[PDB]
Amino acid sequence: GSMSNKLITDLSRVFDYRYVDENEYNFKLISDMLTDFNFSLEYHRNKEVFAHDGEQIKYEHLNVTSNVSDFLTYLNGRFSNMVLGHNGDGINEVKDARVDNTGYGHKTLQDRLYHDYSTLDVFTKKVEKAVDEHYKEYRATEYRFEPKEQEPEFITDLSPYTNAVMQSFWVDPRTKIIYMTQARPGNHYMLSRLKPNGQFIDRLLVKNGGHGTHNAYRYIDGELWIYSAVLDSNKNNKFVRFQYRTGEITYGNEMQDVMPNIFNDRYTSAIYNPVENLMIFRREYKPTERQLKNSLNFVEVRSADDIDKIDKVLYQMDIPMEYTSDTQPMQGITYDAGILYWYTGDSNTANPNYLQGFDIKTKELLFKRRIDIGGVNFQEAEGLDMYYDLETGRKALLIGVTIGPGNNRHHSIYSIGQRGVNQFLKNIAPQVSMTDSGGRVKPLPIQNPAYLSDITEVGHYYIYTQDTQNALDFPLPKAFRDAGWFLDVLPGHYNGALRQVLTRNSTGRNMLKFERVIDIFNKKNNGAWNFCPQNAGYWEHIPKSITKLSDLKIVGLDFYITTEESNRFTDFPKDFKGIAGWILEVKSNTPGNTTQVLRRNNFPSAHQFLVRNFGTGGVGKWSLFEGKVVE
Amino acid sequence: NKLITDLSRVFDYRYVDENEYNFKLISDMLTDFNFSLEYHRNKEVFAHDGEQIKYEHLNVTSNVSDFLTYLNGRFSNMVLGHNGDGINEVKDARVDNTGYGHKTLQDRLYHDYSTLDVFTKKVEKAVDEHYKEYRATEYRFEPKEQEPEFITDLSPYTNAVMQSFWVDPRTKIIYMTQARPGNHYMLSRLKPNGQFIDRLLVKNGGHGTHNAYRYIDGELWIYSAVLDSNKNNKFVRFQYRTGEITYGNEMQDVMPNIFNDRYTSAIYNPVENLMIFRREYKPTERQLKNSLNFVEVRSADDIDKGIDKVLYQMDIPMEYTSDTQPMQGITYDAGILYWYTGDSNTANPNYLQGFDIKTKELLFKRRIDIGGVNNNFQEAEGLDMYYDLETGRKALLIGVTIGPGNNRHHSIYSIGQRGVNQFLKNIAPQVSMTDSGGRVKPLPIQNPAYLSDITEVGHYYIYTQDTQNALDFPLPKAFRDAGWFLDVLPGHYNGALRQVLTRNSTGRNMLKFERVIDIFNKKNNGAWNFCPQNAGYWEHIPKSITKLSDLKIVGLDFYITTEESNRFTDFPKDFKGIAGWILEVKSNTPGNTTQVLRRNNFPSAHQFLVRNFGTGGVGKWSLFEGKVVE
Amino acid sequence: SNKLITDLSRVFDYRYVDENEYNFKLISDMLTDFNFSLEYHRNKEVFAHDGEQIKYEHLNVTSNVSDFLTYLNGRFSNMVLGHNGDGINEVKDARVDNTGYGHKTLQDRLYHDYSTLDVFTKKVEKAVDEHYKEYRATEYRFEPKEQEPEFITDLSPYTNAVMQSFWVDPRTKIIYMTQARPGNHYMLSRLKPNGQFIDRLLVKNGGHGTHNAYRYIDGELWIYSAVLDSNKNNKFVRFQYRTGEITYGNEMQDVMPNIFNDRYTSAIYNPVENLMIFRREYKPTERQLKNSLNFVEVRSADDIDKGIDKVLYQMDIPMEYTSDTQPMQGITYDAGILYWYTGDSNTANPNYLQGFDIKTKELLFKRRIDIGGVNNNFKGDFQEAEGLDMYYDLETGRKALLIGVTIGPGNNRHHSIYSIGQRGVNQFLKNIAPQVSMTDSGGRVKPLPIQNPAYLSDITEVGHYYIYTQDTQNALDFPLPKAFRDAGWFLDVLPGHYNGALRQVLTRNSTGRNMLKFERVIDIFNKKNNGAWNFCPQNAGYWEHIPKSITKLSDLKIVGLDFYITTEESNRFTDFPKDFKGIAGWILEVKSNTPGNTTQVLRRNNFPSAHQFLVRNFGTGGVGKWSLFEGKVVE
Ligand SMILES: [Fe+3]
Repeated sequence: GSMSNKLITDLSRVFDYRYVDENEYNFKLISDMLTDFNFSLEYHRNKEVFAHDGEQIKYEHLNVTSNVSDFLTYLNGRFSNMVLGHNGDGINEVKDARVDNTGYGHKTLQDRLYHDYSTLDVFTKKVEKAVDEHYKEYRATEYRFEPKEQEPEFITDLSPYTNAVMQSFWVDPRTKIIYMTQARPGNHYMLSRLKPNGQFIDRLLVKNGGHGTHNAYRYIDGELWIYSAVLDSNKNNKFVRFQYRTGEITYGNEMQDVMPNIFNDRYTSAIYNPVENLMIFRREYKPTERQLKNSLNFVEVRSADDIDKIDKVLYQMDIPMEYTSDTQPMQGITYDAGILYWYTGDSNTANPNYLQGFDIKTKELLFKRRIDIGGVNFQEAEGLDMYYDLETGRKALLIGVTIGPGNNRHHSIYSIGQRGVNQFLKNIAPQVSMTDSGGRVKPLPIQNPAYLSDITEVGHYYIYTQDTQNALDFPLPKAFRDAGWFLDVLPGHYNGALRQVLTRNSTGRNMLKFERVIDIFNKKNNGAWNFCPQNAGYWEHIPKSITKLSDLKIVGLDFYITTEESNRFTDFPKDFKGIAGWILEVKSNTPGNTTQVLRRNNFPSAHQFLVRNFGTGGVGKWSLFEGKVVE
Repeated sequence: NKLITDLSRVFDYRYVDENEYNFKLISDMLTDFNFSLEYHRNKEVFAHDGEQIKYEHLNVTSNVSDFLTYLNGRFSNMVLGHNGDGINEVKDARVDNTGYGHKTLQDRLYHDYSTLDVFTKKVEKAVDEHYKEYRATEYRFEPKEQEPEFITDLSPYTNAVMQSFWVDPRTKIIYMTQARPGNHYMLSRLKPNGQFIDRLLVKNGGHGTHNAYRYIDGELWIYSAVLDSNKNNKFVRFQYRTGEITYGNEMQDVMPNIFNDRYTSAIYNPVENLMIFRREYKPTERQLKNSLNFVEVRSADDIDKGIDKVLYQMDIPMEYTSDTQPMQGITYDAGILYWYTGDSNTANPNYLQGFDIKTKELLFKRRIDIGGVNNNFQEAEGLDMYYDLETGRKALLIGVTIGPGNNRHHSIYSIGQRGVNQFLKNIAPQVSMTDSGGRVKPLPIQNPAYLSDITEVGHYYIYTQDTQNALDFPLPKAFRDAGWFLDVLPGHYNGALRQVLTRNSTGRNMLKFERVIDIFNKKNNGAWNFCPQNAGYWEHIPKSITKLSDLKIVGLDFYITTEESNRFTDFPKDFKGIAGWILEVKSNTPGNTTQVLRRNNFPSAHQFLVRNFGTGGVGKWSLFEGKVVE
Repeated sequence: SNKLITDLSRVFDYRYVDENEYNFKLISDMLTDFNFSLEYHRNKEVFAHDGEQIKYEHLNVTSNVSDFLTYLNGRFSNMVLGHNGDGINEVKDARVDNTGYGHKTLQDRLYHDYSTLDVFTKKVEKAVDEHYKEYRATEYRFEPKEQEPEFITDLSPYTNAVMQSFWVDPRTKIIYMTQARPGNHYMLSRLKPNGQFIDRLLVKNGGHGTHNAYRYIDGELWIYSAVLDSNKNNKFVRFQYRTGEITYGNEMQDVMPNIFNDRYTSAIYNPVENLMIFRREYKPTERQLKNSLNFVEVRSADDIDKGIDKVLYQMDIPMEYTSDTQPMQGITYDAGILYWYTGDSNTANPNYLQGFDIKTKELLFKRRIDIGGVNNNFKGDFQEAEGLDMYYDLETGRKALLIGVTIGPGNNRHHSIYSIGQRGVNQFLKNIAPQVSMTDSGGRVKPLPIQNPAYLSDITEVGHYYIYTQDTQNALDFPLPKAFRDAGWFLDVLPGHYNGALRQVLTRNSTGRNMLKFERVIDIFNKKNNGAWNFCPQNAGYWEHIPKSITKLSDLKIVGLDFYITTEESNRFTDFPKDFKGIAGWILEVKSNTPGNTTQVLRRNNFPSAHQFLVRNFGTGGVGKWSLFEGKVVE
């Protein structure tokens, strides 16, 4: 009927006879295709009649290139002309040939041929020169990459929720997520993931991972892998690898050793180059070597495909001093097209930060350049990265900076890129806004949320009545949830505290306002809602389910109690029920206690107000205060 | 990439996944080797050198190149052997420009011509290659593989799915449609950052699936499908205006005798001056053709002249207008009809297809998944072909209405030529509360009648003189002696906003008021809420006020001096001109106010007077007096 | 040799995984071997083929390469060539071109060959020139006569006045703008490339500041300005930027005074050609009826440095470009062209951009500039003032014509830069600094400019900030005394007005205590004008303790900030009602009064007993006495 030579690429999800039968079928098809390729090559070489046309065959002799068919046609034509061609009047035919195409009569055939060839040779060389010059100009405009000369351009800020200097950063060319490291006090390092505008996404604490100076980030068949330098239970060095996940990770079965036998004799860290599929290693020489080699750090270039199994150092180079302390310690490392980029060094403050370039094969210093920024008109180094654009193949040298003293630590990425790379990186994600791009309220991330504290991105939001019903952390009990609210999520501090402001969407009722601090990393640390009184001249009613005034404990939130409603309250002053309207005031006290005031809404009669304190201190009695009517 | 040779020793997800991966890689490698061998056989120019080709005749083996050299050399020697004594001028001509002496004139001419022919072909090859590289870098346009890039959000004040959008290349205004109940559609105009400008309700317009937008001698025209009074299909044109429009004298019929036999809508291509029509088959026609829609390509000039001539026509197969894959977007560019389909839910992906309009063939079908960073499910919503006025560069715009159910947020994504997306993203920066330099934004009106007319979010400042005319100010005119900071904040998706007024005071308290406004109807505007804040300053009652009953703002205290107390006609009769007092204004029912006058006594006994007044009547003052203690 | 296993194990065993591993490795090796074999066949194999496998077909001949070679060799032998005369056979043979075509004559063959190559090379040359012309038009097109101006940024000085001029520093990206002031002064404000205010200089008796020449000399920026002396005489000078105030005298250097001080003289500096372009006025004695008011001189900046008087090119500006309805607003120069921007704000007539060829004096173009669009809501009819500038990019040498605008009216006055640039210039200028944000780009709190600041009023840029406990300790303008400084605070700096009043909001970072909130207005140009902090009460139900170091209730003066006093604590207050110490818990309320005075209420935290509250007023009015109010216990 038909027979498809196409392989089964969608397999059975269960190990069956069918799963085996699909694999055998594929291997049978592949075996036949391979046997056919082997037969085809042999047949091409030995039997195929018209393996090629003669036009596909080069014929070259003494600086002349033609093809076999055209040269055969040429030879046959030379024969045919000698047989068929008329014998001319020699001299007169030669005399006629002295006249060039413009009609100019040269003195000799050789003069004419010389003039013709020279005219075309000079012309074609002039066209070739213009081609090379236009191409050189085009390539310089588009692909110029000079880290020794170009001024770094600001790309973005990086906003982790950790107050520490940045060790390293890596921009994922596929997802555009930024992976950054920050050392933590207990020989741990924090690995934060950010959006390309620097906005925090999530994080991973690498427990006993050391300082996190740098990691190698490698994609393997659409899956991302992180190659990290760590420490075990005994604080001994280990070069391991693992896939990202949020939360925590420690040396054990959760991560894979690479080649422990050759790397764990020293501190071993690495960076991955996707262009050449190389894995560049930065290994610390043992303390005893620092006195003899005068080189505190060394770099070894190895292959990634070869790192998946075999041991082979392609090129090795010692990092001289002063490129590793005291006034110039290592702050950044990257690699591109046979050049090792090295960023030094501390600074705070006096001494400038330097970017160096070394030829990894010759070990020579190619350039040393001062790196300084003046756009926030001191500044300290924080990592290097080599960005390779997935769509265009274009590149940029990324320079990470951490600016300010201690508390005021802010991080930024600067770049030296090829044409359009910096503009692309700066504009992947617009900077964080309180609204959408058009100035409208941002959408909520959850429908009828269990926790309002789950809204962790700053912004102006709106919560409808039905979306407040499930809230477990709402400022008002469920009996009061009859309205829509404006929600403002504002920045807090550098470690995860944010502010949240709720305002009731009321035109004919007062705009109730509450504010709190939330800890986005632990809701148990969330602050209580602060009621901020504001009033438009409207009354506030008590929900009908409430029969005790003692249930009303929000400080500064008044209620109106009509004459009829006053009968419903079991804790209402006994001899003051069903006679007048009252304003209930709820005032401050100690934790577990409340102060309440009921003030009469009297018109011709004497003013009366009743005060009580109640809670853990006991159920206090009401005390009456009465005034004297005057004119 | 590389074949996985170390497989999982446990039959699980990774085993099946990497087993499938290997077979996909093997399939590609087999196809590549077959292509290489076929290309070697049929197309490679210089598949071989002649020295690799055996020439064997009488048990003597040579190669093709050396035998060709031998034959050519024989020929020339034969010519020299039958040339008499030659011609010296011809002998001289055997020497080429380098000084190399060839055997015959023919050998010299051959060599010269070949040298120049090979050289000029080498220059031509470099020209074509440099130009191909340049054109690929600058003008690559591949909707089948390029990843859509976020351009902007669209922010209408209509909470409905977007039907269509069009980016005006001259003004940069975005024209978007949203279907409304009652068979109307709303046409909203937005800034290129999505900010709402104004809108037009197209009464009995239908769903507003798409309009054709065309400039005719500097005048913008909108070609729409609309309904008449009898609910009959009318293909029309009209120019934009705000408010409302309906079928009649305000709309011009466009070839009614040709299009009004069915539902007809259009899109306009400015490059080829084509109007592309999407038309419906009637229920009876649908089963026979297995198609709901058909597309007609016509000249816009022919439309202007009223001449009926279908240049190219194509039926859309039902699978592209189905329950699972309904039409969500349509556009056209350089002989290709782009068709966007998708469902709102069910984990079925949305698709972008491209059809060759001339041959009717499907060129590509691709899943459109905005699995990016600006997204962190998708509801497909329109296509547009943006054509840059300055450069002629283009982009395929993809509209998305995202969000789980309600409320809807809209965004434009793009597949563009070099620099187009960067340009579109940055025409207008995203909305800010300040100007670009962090300063207060300018007010849209000087001495405004209504503060509610300030409808764009932002931080503003109103000078004393610009508060004088306000008809909706939180304080009466007697109190308008200061500048105020005005903050206009987002409210909800439908048009409610918040407004906050704060008095610019250094030596007086910073009075603060807040309200909700309805930007579409000021009658729905909320009352101003006073938010008390105090720096320790007193607040004076304007001299023009002689009744304490005029002071009704809750929480706003006033100080009354001994002399001032005499002026108030409603001051407790026996308490005038004897002391200073603090007037407190407290909460009550609507139409009523509570007031407290507390004495500013120093050595004498404290006194305070309370009253309630308004619709409940003019309540009497009640005195409360304390006992001096140590 | 090894073959693929096609009969696999029927159980997911170790044998199954191995057989699959073996096959994949064997497939990979076979494909590598096939690819090596094909590459070797193409490039190195000697006798890759026999000539019989290679097709030779031409017209009525169908053959293979080997048989055709045999045929040609055979033709050699049986060919009978005549002894046709001296050079006869050689000339005849030369008539055959490289394709094997036999021309009738040597001249015909040479004509054909030359013409073929001449036509071909001219075709290649035409494509080269066309590709280059297209490339240059795409990259370097600069047409102020037709290109549409693009919005770059707003400019945000702290001065309410029309902008006279602006200059974008290509090295620092700082924008230098001038605004005329009453009293014949001009304000020179420096801004970030997003328009954010940095600092300013008041050029006392500087005149209008119509335009300055900005020039770098050995890494030093110099400003060449028209200024006036004490006698209101015109002085052409230079000075380096400083903040504050400057006036004619020792701080300003005269620039060829004997040449330029006979009239009003202002300049612009072109860095490409190192030219100083002068705009000068004709004096009334030099003018007849409708004569021109202004003239422009082109001079070398080297000649200016050396004090050499040499006008390279001069041109009078026709009166129609310096009129009541078309007065001068902007001036710039580029590549032999003088750009002139005219406009009258209140007459509703249009604004124009003109280009003049400075050498020939001819008008090249006149176009209406209407920048009313999506970026200005679309306030085109309100274009109030304008300036021009030529931006020259340091990195690329690319350029842009910058068009400055002020859109009015009066108080609603706002400034913007629009541009007509070469490819990528506008995108570059728009994105040097992102527009001002309340947060960093990732939505986090912005860093503070000072550690443990003396004044919070020194934080003058809008934004959300955080101050740690230790950084509040030495604040001289904090809303609470030092005894209360035990917490971190959120600080919000908000815009105020156009002249420099900003708002500051402080909120206590409290989860288990109330979030104390204070707000004030600051004058960023004079802290003596700073307002007092307003306390905004908000309460989560927590009590507030009086620091143990405080023993006077009279020290607690913040209005609306309540404190709780325990029975034990009530004994330490020297101003507590004498007969009410150590008997109960109390809530202290602090209420409004006149400046210099405070009202305090002590309300008892009684449970079964009668409620009591005590009121007092104290301060400049005297130390008022406490008054007791007692209630009656009811059921
Ligand atoms: Fe071959």
